[PDB]
Amino acid sequence: FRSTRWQALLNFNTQRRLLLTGTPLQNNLAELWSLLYFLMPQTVIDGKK
DNA sequence: CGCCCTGGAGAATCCCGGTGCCGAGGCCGCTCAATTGGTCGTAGACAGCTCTAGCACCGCTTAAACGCACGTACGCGCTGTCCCCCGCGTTTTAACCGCCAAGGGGATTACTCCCTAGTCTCCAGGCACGTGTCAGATATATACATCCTGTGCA
Repeated sequence: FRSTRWQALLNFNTQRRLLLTGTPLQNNLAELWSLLYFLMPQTVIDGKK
């Protein structure tokens, strides 16, 4: 989430997003919630609830 | 046989939109030195008076400025040479980010004493000034010292 290319790709003009990945990690919910953030920005910052 | 003038080509530039991005300025919260007045004592302008070097000048007395004539030699124009850095393509490194997060010491702000010096005061003495005296530079007697002249001679 703290990387620069994170916010670099967020402001582009698109009506849809498609993520192609092999597999994410099981634990470390921060990166899972991060991919969920970059999917669409409807998610709050609370992953610990 | 080889050079100015023309034409084709190429690319570097100018200028006009076109959309994302961020700090200039506005707005507010706040807050502290400017403002107003009074007090107080103090140097600056106004004469006052004085005194002293600048001013304008006159006339010897050399001394640089100048006009010119000659001249010769280096600044300059021209020419041949050659070599060194620019233009460009290919190689090689510096720096940014991603990972993966922690502290660290030094200027800042606030508080806190404490003691060196401003201010006032009086006592003393020391260097700017007047005068004594020798050093150096100056102008003049002087005892010979070198031509000139009577002058006597062989």
